Amino acid sequence: RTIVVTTILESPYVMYKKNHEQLEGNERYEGYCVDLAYEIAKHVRIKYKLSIVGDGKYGARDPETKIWNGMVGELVYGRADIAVAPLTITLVREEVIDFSKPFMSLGISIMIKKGTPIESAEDLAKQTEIAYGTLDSGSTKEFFRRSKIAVYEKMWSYMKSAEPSVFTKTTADGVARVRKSKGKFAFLLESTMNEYIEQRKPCDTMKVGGNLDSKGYGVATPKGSALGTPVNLAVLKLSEQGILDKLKNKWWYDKGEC
Amino acid sequence: RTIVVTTILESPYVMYKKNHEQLEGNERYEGYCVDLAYEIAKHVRIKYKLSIVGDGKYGARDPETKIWNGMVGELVYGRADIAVAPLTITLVREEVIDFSKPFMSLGISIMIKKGTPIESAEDLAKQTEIAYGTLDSGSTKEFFRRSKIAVYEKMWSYMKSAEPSVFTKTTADGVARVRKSKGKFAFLLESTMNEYIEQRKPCDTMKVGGNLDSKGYGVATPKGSALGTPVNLAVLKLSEQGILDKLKNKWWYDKGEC
Ligand SMILES: N[C@@H](Cn1cc(F)c(=O)[nH]c1=O)C(=O)O
Ligand SMILES: N[C@@H](Cn1cc(F)c(=O)[nH]c1=O)C(=O)O
Ligand SMILES: [Zn+2]
Ligand SMILES: [Zn+2]
Repeated sequence: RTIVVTTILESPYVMYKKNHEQLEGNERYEGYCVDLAYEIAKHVRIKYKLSIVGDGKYGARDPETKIWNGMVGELVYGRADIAVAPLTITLVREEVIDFSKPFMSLGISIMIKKGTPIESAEDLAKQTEIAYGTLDSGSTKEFFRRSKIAVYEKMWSYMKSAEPSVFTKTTADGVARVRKSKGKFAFLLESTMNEYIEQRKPCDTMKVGGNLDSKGYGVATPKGSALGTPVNLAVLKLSEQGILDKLKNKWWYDKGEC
Repeated sequence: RTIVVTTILESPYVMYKKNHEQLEGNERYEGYCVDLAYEIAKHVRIKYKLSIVGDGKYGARDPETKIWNGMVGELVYGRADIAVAPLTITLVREEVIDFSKPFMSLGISIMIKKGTPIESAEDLAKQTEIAYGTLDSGSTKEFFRRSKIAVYEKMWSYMKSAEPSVFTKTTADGVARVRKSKGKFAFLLESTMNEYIEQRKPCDTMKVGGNLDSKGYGVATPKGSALGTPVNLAVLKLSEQGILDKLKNKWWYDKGEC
């Protein structure tokens, strides 16, 4: 009866409230996805419990062990009824889970430290003085592993074999490494996170270029779940009433410290 | 065995080839959607026949007669197996047909004649000297009919009752009326068309402002069609290989005459 909503700690989507550690259940969290889960549950009329995924990963299938980890895995093996998160709608995932139409548009972007002499993906691919990496084990990393485009083929070639590891267990680790690297590390991350950080102190980073691709986040359910339909109509409705567009403004630009 | 693909005459999506009238079948057409239909059929492995919808409408349900017209209607009553077109993924439609994940992102934008003193939706709503309208009987018109947002409520109020009719049987009629109106008519149309025109002679129009909303075009099939799944995976695949992104460039920016 109570729906398990799997989710991940990623700002500004799901974040601990100023005084969690002092609260319980869904009270402990806040963010875009928290508000979104709340809206969806209201229109779908369910009680739900937010659960932060254990391994803190998004979802990939190990090639040797064939097992799905992360949020996707929680759905695939039934431990979660629905994931509300910045979960990218990719082809491999859609074969094993279900996705609503996107609730947010985005694309892979480049985040530099202010004053870095990089404007584009080519600017980065045609040099070695500035290191650059991506979040680990996610759709951004995969974008490059798979690309058949010259420049992205160049980039994946550099990153795939870079010492130390240019990937990062987390978004914050990439951001941190951009801030601490005196303009000698560009981070490749999804435009939405990039845009969020750009409005946070010490306001020393910035989005350069246009996006490398296009894609969306979907609310995801297990393949064949009875919840799939209501959930999709719910997201579309929130879209049509401007809600998503009201929620984006709130967590990105009103929280803006610059 | 041969799949009927319903479609509409809308540039640059589906357009007559320089010397149709002299050709037959799918040969008569070209455009983004023609290339897209072709790609999809290749991965789904079907022979198909392109059909331009009779009434030249997108799809709405008459309130008195309860009947669906346009491309949607062709799917709903089985005369078409799949629509490949600039068909907006809206809530009311998704209740009766099926939609792939979006193959293109867009939003309602404002198209002025160069030099018009309008930058935004508020700029337009706070005056009466410049008329402004929308395509008729489509999701853009509906966006305003439904909006609960002050400024859009103002705008729909003006348009709903404007003499002569500010709506337009067609995109081209709106564009034409913008070009012939000496900066006394702004056209409200989807960003993608707006962007296309902006790069066409006599290059006397331009997109002003940001978009009023967000949404996508989906490839649509009848509700429950066995084709729904293959089609969705196909669109996602084309996305991941950069195809859609190769096709956008081709019909928008390489055809560019400015
Ligand atoms: N949403 C992603 C995960 N994810 C998040 C990021 F912020 C990012 O830069 N890259 C990435 O893959 C996908 O679902 O794996
Ligand atoms: N794609 C639309 C139709 N459509 C097209 C336009 F170019 C436009 O400006 N407005 C609109 O509603 C929907 O599916 O009705
Ligand atoms: Zn804490
Ligand atoms: Zn002709």
